Amino acid sequence: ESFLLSKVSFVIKKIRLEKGMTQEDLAYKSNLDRTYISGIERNSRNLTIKSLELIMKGLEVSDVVFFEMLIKEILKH
Amino acid sequence: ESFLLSKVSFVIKKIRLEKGMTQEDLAYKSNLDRTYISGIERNSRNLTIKSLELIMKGLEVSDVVFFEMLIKEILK
Amino acid sequence: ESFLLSKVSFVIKKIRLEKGMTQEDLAYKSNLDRTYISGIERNSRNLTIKSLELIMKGLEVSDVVFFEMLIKEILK
Amino acid sequence: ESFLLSKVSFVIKKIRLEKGMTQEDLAYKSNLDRTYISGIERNSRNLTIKSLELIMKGLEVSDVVFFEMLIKEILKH
DNA sequence: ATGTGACTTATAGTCCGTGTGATTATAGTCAACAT
DNA sequence: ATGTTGACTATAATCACACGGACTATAAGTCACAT
Repeated sequence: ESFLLSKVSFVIKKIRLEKGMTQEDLAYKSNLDRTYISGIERNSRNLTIKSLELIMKGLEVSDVVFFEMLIKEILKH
Repeated sequence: ESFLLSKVSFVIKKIRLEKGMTQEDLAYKSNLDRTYISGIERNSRNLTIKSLELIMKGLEVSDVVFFEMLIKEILK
Repeated sequence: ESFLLSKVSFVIKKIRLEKGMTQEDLAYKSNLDRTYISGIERNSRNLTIKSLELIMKGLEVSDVVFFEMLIKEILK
Repeated sequence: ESFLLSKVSFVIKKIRLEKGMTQEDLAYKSNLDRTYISGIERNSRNLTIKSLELIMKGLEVSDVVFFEMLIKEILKH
């Protein structure tokens, strides 16, 4: 599938667990379905920037902070 | 509209220019539609990550450079 | 404790008595433990439907007759 | 498995739909797990009088009218 | 060249439900001794 | 006869998650016509 997606997928989960959230909490605060949060983490779904933005707000994290961890995950071995 | 969306778009336009590309050529290079691109640059589109990825390929810019730039752009 | 659970227990005891049964006999007839039965009637047990069902069979009473009674008891 | 159980589980669903509720509303209002409401209807499951009571409160229905519909369902052919 | 508009078609995102391993609270069942 | 106190062990009930189908909103991709 897509390189960037699974990275975006990975980072959303990583943060979520770092903050001791559950998918239920997250989909809560992101005002998306818990099915969608699952869908994203599970099968790296192809979300929209707007949806990503909602998730960032849900993770109680900033644009910047997210993208900084995104860059880190991309760079890894 | 969205704050992020506008700066993604701004960034896309910034890079296209710093490189000296036309929209026509960014569309060709990324195998997407020119009106599609025009839309994004006037910020009338809400890309998916996949699309963004194709535009990065077209701009010939790695994900990292794009995001390094987007961050800087984000901080006024 | 619970209102319903109390009325259920009361009903179980009521029917046992109008039939002149002992607890010992109610437990023999439904193959459950006598201390188990005791416990319900002193309202110290929160039984499951399955258990309730075994007790009805031990009381020789249909589900319907039981609930008809349970409703009436519920209404003071 | 159990005669009465599938009757109880049938009636919980009947009411739930009659009141235009979804499972996960009822799971909230009944102050029980999401998956328990499913599990009760889905298969049958052997609930407790206390849990049944919670569900009745959740269906926004009285002990009495629940049991009245229970009786009616038992009596069917 | 770029910017519209408007018009399909793919798919992102929603909504309601099923099914499941793992853990925790508690009912199910049965001792010993009471009265 | 019934009551009560511990117990052990089955299972009710919880919690975090995956997975599917069907439906709705909207992004993806392509026309025509501006400039």
